[PDB]
Amino acid sequence: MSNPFEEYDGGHVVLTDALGRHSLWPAGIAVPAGWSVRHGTDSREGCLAHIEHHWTDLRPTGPAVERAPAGACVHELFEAQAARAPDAVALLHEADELTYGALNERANRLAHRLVGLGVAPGTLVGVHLERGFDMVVALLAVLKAGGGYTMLDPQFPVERLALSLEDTGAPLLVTSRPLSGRLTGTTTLYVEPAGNLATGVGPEDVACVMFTRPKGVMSPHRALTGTYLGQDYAGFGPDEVFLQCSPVSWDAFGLELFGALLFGARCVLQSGQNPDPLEIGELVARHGVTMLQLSASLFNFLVDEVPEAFEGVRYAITGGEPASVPHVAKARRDHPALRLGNGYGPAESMGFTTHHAVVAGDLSGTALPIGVPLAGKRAYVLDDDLKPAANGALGELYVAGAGLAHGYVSRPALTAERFVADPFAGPGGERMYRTGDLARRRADGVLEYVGRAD
Repeated sequence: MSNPFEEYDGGHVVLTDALGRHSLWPAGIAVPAGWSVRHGTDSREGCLAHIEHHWTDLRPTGPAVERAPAGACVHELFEAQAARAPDAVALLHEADELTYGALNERANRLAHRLVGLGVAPGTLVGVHLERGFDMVVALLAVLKAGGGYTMLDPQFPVERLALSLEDTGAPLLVTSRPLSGRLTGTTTLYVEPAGNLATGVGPEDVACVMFTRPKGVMSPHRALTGTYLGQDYAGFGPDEVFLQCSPVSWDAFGLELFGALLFGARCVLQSGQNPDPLEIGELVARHGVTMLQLSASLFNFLVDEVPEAFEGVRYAITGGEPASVPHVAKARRDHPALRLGNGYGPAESMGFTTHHAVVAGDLSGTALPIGVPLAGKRAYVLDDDLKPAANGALGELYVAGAGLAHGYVSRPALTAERFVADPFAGPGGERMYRTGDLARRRADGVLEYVGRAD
């Protein structure tokens, strides 16, 4: 295939929407509704230069909407759970437990300190902490203070963390006494009743910046709540026990943490920065873990080498890379009560954009389908002309809806070339994210992952 946002004969144009977002657009393709040409027919480099110069702030800033922003923020939903059951266990780490009330208390004490240091909506904070209670207190406090957090995974080299922190422009860093001195030049604080804060944060405000050159996907509260609330791909509730084992700086993190905290569920934190298969098996048995979210390779290893990591587990969801159907089939045979799901999506569209609930018929095949979009999200299979691919035909996958990031912090050109105008959307200007993935939509509407656009 040959993408029109990378190579187009007719030239390029720069589009703008009511919220001042910029989009690169091929000159010969009709301007979508809610979008207007800001920079005339020019070279792709010339268009990208204009965006790099004019688009200084990625956060949406335009006229006020009729309908006031729907929904509560991440921390507000957490606060209602702390109020409802303060004595209920929120976090488990090694032999220690942290209730909902104690977690909320600790996070409020730190949030008040953050406010005193200049944290407010529109401010980002770096969190350079190992996996444990402090990591949660830190990010919850950042959210409570109206700011957005960025997880700085301590397994990574200092240079990579320093670059990521530099890119966010965060004027504050939350770290620990052992990690002290690794990251320099940014004002640093440590983690040491108070009461909940009322800061004026709203769902469109930045909640996080995710880093996998560094690429910081910055996402509002609604991208997180839109992924965890009003969804049925896994069981959510206070009787659930999630395992936070996935890397902290990427998008699978939120499901394990927020999917539990917004519902009053227990969250087991794994020691170590990377998913540890042997530790996972032990943690499932110790705490009665009800849901596992695993990369395809982790899932395959556990299925074969640590099958008891699935004992008592209600849902197992495969992510990232294409699934191994023989391993999915093996899990079904060994664990008959286990519900299996295959999740798909880039971090730019938050956690899963699409999900497929595994059925008996899928096991006879060679690949697992990526499924159907989550409620409030959408997925298109388009050709080089941004036209829907013929049913069954190959095309590039574009994702849209509630999970969309504002963009790549400090990289408006890279943003404008990936978070493009949506040509299917109503009078209001919407965006779609080009995934770089090739897919096909089968007769029943189920998506199938093919490969990379290379």
